[PDB]
Amino acid sequence: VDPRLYFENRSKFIQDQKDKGINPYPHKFERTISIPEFIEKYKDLGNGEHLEDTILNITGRIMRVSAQKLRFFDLVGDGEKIQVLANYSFHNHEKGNFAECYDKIRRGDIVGIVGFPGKSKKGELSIFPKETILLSACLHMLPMKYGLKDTEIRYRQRYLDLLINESSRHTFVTRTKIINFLRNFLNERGFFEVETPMMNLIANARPFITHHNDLDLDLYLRIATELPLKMLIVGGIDKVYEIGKVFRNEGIDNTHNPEFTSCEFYWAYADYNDLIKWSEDFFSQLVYHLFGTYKISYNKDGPENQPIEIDFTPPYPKVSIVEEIEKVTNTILEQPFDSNETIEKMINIIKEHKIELPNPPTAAKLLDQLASHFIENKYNDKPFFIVEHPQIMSPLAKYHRTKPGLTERLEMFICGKEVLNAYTELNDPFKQKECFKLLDSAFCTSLEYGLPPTGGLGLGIDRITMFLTNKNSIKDVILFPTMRP
Amino acid sequence: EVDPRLYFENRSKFIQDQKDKGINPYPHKFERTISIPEFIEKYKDLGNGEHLEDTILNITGRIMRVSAQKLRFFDLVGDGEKIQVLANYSFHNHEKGNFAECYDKIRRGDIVGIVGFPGKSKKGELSIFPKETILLSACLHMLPMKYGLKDTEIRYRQRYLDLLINESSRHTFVTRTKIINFLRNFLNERGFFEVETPMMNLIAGGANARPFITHHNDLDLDLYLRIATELPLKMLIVGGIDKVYEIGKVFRNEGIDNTHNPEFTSCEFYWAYADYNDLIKWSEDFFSQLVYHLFGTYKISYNKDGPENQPIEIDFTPPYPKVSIVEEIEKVTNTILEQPFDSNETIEKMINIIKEHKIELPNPPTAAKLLDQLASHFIENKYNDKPFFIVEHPQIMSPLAKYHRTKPGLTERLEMFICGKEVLNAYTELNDPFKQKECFDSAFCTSLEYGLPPTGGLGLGIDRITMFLTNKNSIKDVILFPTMRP
Ligand SMILES: C[C@H]1CCC[C@H](C[C@H]2Cc3cc(O)cc(O)c3C(=O)O2)O1
Ligand SMILES: C[C@H]1CCC[C@H](C[C@H]2Cc3cc(O)cc(O)c3C(=O)O2)O1
Repeated sequence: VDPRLYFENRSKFIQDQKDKGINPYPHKFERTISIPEFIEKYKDLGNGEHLEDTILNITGRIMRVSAQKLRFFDLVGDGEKIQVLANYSFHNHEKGNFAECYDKIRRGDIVGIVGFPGKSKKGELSIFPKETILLSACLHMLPMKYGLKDTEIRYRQRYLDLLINESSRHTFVTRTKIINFLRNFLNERGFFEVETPMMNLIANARPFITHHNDLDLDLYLRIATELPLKMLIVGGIDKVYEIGKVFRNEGIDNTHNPEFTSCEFYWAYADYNDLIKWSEDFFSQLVYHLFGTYKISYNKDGPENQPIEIDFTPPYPKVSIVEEIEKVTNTILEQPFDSNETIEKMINIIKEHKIELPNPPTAAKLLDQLASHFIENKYNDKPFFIVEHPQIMSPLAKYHRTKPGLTERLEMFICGKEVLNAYTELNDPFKQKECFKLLDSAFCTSLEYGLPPTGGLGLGIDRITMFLTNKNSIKDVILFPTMRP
Repeated sequence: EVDPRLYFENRSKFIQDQKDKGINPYPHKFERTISIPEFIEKYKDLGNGEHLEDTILNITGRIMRVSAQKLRFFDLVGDGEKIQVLANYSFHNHEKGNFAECYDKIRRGDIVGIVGFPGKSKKGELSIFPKETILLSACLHMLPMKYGLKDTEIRYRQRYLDLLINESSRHTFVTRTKIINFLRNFLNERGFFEVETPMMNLIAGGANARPFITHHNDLDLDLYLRIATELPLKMLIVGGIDKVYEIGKVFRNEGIDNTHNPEFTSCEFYWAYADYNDLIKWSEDFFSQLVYHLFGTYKISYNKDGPENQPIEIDFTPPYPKVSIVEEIEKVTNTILEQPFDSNETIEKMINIIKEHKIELPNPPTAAKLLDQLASHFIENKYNDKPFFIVEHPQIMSPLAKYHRTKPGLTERLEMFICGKEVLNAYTELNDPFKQKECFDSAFCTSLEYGLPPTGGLGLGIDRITMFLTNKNSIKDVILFPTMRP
């Protein structure tokens, strides 16, 4: 019962049985059935009923072991479990002696089993092996039920987590049918999945640097998928999307990972109205798809504290950033914008409310600060859009038709943090401040080639999974989060 | 022929002159009744010269051709198909603007919204008759012709041109997407579980390929881009996901050629309680069913040589030939290599073989890479008419694969080849920690200590397969934005 000594004992076990000719790691075991299939077929039987003349070969890992004439194990696989009832009478003795063969089995051992299904004495569904073979041996003591969490090796060694905690398994299953539902959701609308370079010549933001040796160029990992997708829009693909890894060099956080999965799509002849309805539809239908209801409960502060219900029933509240800033601070900010006096105006708003006064105090920064202290968590109760950002804050999104100095842009916040960001792209090459005379330039040139009016959108899939799987950290919804050794 | 530069200038001037008149050359929203392929489908079979004059639609498109009175013709393309735009003076709504100038404004490459009614030309091909046509997004360049692209840098560098003009290219990439979709669904239907793995590992590259190196500054940690998805996936098999797979980008740093590029999409899966016979049936089934899915037949024509040159026909009808590598080498060279293997005598023997026969190039002389080289010359190009397996590689050549049951010094391993190129790689994983050579990465060797079931695993170059199914001699053709020096 000292895990190092246990490890040593089991290693020695392995070799002295290899010495007897028995191989503890056999090459192949033909599998007739899987534990869930097993359950589904045989779940309805009488209590104490055996069916002894259909012989099955089933496999799994032994997660519970209990002990002359009988042995009970708990065999698990595919996140589900059946009991293993070994009877002396049914055992095929010529394969090996009963005692010796079933004494070799320890918890965590992966075994093949030849036997017949039936339910137990009072009829818990079980398989009765005529013989039990060791497919792979576990050399370590598996941590017990609550042995992990806090742990945090759980991120380092994930397999242990997936074995012991069901919640993580369930979490990841959920993650991939979130992505599944997203991909299908898009595909059904005629969207087109593509792959875009992860190493680009030009990369404004905080990148990684990598180097190709023989091409002898230093390249940067992508901060987003946007530009080449828009170039694809220019190319005749008018509905296009990509689900892929994106990279940023900034610091790690609860909600931040250097490596995060994003879904960015571009949609021709659509503006942020169709994008908003797209968001409402997607999130509503997704939440209903998972939970059979639009209402979910999410624990923001710990598990130990009162959750908050989040209602994904559409439509979601839309808040003009500037307007409600102007209403709450009760000053008329602008007329637009960065503009000297208004700067000063904004700055004083920042000081009296004892907010950060971020430096350098340019206008965009001040607007971001103001907008987030005031607006960003205004509504927790459900996802809400922050709309019509100033176009000093958004030198991509096209100018708002009616409201000048603003953009057509929407940013969807769930539970105080950013999830979705979508805007109508600016297709006028003369109105893009970014294109300079003497890559990104390929996008500007493609822009000279007449990109149609198009709305774009991008997603937080890691964070979305966080909220839908009810987790407070991004590392819980990621299989192997990046960590320092 | 006109000069491109001042054409560009001319319509830039056009654009802001149009802005000076209050007109917006880049409108915010055009709302669309119908998309061109839907248009096509609905109205194809209208009688010649038939006209639905009560039905008014708003349709968008890009102008790819223009004819010069009171009558105008265009080719409106979108979503891969084409309708003609018949602008009749008598039909055109004059209240919005003058016919002449409104339609003298439109020139090739422009993206226009069109409000008008469907019909068919008296000559009998489908047409949209605008009562009104508005400019959505203007194109400032002449655009090239079917001459313009292939063969060219800008076919790759400016991709949108390739997709617009060539009309072959986007069929290619559609195909790539249908390949990958078909693969994902193919795996999903078998109870496989898609996952996402780190693209950045502390693990370096591998003996075969140099690593891409990057650095995370705040953790002050040197990270290496993944050369394969294998290790975390196998760790997931330890974790209780018995059928797992990932389709994603994979990074190798070696040189660039037609069949190789540094950043390529691969698909790798791991299958518990499966041995490679399951894997070969899997390979044969995937490829057979796939080729039939796309082409309606099991045989496809690929040009091993250039387009001018005679294409060979490849037959994907299973089962495919299995060729034991060492034994085949022995049979063709008519020398008995081994018994095993890296024997100084045997290494010498192999060298003598390569130089004496082929004058094929010796290399830094590892026994493994020797075997690989002789294999490369002799066996690989044997079958170009059918996809074929090179099977049972010696374990010196394959550290990860499990030992062959009945044959010493060999592994249970397959490698599938199309036209002499390496498409698919699979083997039965070696789950014994003590048998394992590396354990004498650490996280994987430790994963084995909690036990890993008998598993088998496979990986797919997607880009190459896409080449062979889309008939391309270079991988740069099936990758949307290939990497090139500017
Ligand atoms: C592509 C964008 C669109 C807006 C929401 C979301 C923002 C994104 C920012 C971001 C930055 C970072 O360094 C690490 C991360 O995990 C994230 C994230 O998940 O959310 O995804
Ligand atoms: C995952 C693997 C399995 C075997 C086929 C294929 C091999 C791979 C080799 C390879 C190496 C390299 O440095 C650059 C490349 O573009 C490729 C490739 O396309 O195919 O994919």
